[PDB]
Amino acid sequence: MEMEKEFEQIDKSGSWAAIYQDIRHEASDFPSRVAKLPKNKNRNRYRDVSPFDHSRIKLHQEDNDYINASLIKMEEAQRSYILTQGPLPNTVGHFWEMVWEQKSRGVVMLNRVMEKGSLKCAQYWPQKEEKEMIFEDTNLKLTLISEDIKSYYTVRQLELENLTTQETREILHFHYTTWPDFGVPESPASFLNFLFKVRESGSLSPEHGPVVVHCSAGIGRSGTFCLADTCLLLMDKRKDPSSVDIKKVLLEMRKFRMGLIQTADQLRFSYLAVIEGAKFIMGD
Ligand SMILES: CNCc1cccc(Cl)c1
Repeated sequence: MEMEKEFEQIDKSGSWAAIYQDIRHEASDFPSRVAKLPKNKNRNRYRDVSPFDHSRIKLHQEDNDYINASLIKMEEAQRSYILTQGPLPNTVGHFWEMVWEQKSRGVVMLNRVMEKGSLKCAQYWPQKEEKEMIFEDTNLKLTLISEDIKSYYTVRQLELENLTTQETREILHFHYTTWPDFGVPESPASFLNFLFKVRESGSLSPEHGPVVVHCSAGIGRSGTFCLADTCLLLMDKRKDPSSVDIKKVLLEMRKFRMGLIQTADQLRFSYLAVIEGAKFIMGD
């Protein structure tokens, strides 16, 4: 089945929870053996969210190459994303090592450091220009260059220096600051506005390494972001736009990381974003 009509039928039939459990049922299950090794226990924020072996990002070090991060490769859309958990106090150096080694231009952050009174990720970037961070385990320096605070999001320019070679690179930090503690946003307008800013910047384009996107577990809000981007890119591209099926795109993505889209509300929000997003692109 075009979608808006379909979205409207599910609504009157109120079957979002049913659609969603169907997706949960047919999703892929691939092994995650490296994530479960005892030497990695302190590298996983949540016991139940792990990268598959086959698609995990490997750090370039002999000691321990493990980070909780996955490469989602969308062959037809010609997009790659890295989806990862929010960094832990002991994996902040691993996080920036990955950014460096994978040649990423942008980091997308969809949570606040504290939510519902509890820490959701480490404070992994510097908050003042004159107070840089140094990650001694991986030999990296990170400096705040500028900050651009808007109503719904903040964009930061950062400088990442490899101390081993003194190469530097500009990294862009795209921080969506207004996702509610519970539920999903009422309208997708601000989230779409945020997504297009990230596109404009060049951070999603094939001349750079894959964008790194995270929330607390890296599957819920993060899944919403790459699902809405890939569906819109497929709808702009094909001969017949009505042949983009958001459930099939989601199942394809779930071959590369488990659990993408954590609730039926996130599933519904995701439809609204694509519909309204496809509405904007065509003027109507
Ligand atoms: C050239 N493609 C225009 C179009 C149609 C339907 C949806 C989108 Cl996003 C874009």
